[PDB]
Amino acid sequence: LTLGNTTSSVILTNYMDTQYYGEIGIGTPPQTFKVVFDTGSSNVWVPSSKCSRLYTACVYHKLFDASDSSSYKHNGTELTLRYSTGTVSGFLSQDIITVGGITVTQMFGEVTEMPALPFMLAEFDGVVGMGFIEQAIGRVTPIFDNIISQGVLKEDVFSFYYNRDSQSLGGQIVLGGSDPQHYEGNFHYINLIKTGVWQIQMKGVSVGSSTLLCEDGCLALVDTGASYISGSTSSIEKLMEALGAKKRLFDYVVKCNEGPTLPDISFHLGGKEYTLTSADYVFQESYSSKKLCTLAIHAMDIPPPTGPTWALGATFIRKFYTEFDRRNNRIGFALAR
Ligand SMILES: Cc1ccc(S(=O)(=O)N[C@H]2CNC[C@@H](C(=O)NCC3c4ccccc4Oc4ccccc43)C2)cc1
Ligand SMILES: *[C@@H]1O[C@H](CO)[C@@H](O)[C@H](O)[C@H]1NC(C)=O
Repeated sequence: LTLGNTTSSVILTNYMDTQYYGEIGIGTPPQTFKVVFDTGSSNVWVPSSKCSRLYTACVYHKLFDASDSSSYKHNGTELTLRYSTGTVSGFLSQDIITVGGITVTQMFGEVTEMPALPFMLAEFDGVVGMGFIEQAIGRVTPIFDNIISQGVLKEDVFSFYYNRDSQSLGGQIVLGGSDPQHYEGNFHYINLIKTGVWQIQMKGVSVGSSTLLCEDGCLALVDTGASYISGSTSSIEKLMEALGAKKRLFDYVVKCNEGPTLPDISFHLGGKEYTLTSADYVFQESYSSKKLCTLAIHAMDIPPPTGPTWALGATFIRKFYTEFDRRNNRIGFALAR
């Protein structure tokens, strides 16, 4: 392991408080893609020019053309990548990737099968996995491991800032450090249960003053690629009953006029309570008694080995600026500015 002095940053675009994406350049000359930086996965993928136009998601997204890149190195190995909302498949390729002004030779997936549900809803083209090699499909070296290998970064850390929707900064990723302009106070660290996954121990979930859930302890995946806070179907049913929310097909809702009256939700992580008020978890679209307002908390049954687990996504990161520490296998949280 080599350390330099360089800190690099990627400006993110906030789409509806659900999608935070930045830009990467792939190839020579660079082909630009809108990408989500996901701590819950470890593969890099973008849609391929080899994607059949009968996949409508491929008509609506930027496609990587290897035939236009002079730095491209063929691989051809087939791979399937499974997410919570859907699945993508294609093959592996190698090329130069630029992310925050850091140029790295990276093995990535060229997606040839991209389903309209959910990919037509995606403002981003692809994904940049910020997880560990242990989660990488095809044991492909992740981009952050390749960036560490260069020995340019001041520290083996990366930090996430997700803003509240607005013509301001959507968010920001710092490679090799943190940005003090985006947090206040000091970081409180929670060690990873084990290397290989950005997952920490959770000591309890409170609805108001009472610790209703996770009383005997549970898991919390700190996931930048997840839009919401998620728990198991069972945990979410208890949580929603306590809030007074109604289950719909894809989400939970409350009558808009009752959004501001909902109790605080607290997450016990390390030696601290991480509290979200209703303003932090309700999509307060109106105050009308004749309208339904969505919550930024969903049921998600994450399969083993990673799951059953809670996932602390954009809902959580908006309130708490997050530092992912590779050198010490820990996650730091500080109050976001
Ligand atoms: C079945 C299954 C459940 C859960 C998981 S997991 O371990 O929790 N994986 C997570 C890792 N972080 C991102 C999660 C996710 O899909 N977020 C949703 C987000 C996304 C992020 C990355 C890739 C694809 C992807 O699809 C869309 C499409 C439209 C809008 C938003 C997204 C899945 C894997 C597989
Ligand atoms: C594809 O890449 C892997 C490394 O990730 C390598 O071991 C393998 O030999 C490559 N295959 C081809 C056909 O180049």
